[PDB]
Amino acid sequence: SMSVKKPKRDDSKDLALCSMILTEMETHEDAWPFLLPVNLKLVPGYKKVIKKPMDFSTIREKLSSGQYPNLETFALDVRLVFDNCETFNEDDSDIGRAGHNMRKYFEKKWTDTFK
Repeated sequence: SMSVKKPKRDDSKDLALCSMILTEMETHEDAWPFLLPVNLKLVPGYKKVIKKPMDFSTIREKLSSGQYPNLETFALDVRLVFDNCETFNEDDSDIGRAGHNMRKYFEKKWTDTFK
């Protein structure tokens, strides 16, 4: 509350460390469904169904231009990519399995870097 604060956690490296995680997600062999925005002209149903499209290149641009206020808003966009994927793709598909794999990969790096 006013003039009463928990000890200051050092967040000075968070930007660099989120960048590193994102590089590791970008270079994963199962990243291909997520590297670029889904083409809303060429994929019937995507525009109407997926209210907030997100992809790795959009996260990279946001990160590089100071549009994440803190490390949690970064994680929310990464998770959005996988939530969207699960919304639109059957589990038993190459893309469906890719999303599950990448979400696991992300959540481990997140825990090991920050928790």
